[PDB]
Amino acid sequence: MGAIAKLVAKFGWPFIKKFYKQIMQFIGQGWTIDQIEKWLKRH
Repeated sequence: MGAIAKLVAKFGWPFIKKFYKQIMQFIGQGWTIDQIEKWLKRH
């Protein structure tokens, strides 16, 4: 719970759970907070 929040703050629980397998993966890969926020951008 360090980088996930930075993304959830905009996405949310019901939004992050939709692709938690991909989102949570980015963090573990070393993707910046903007990488995900931009990669998804509320798709």
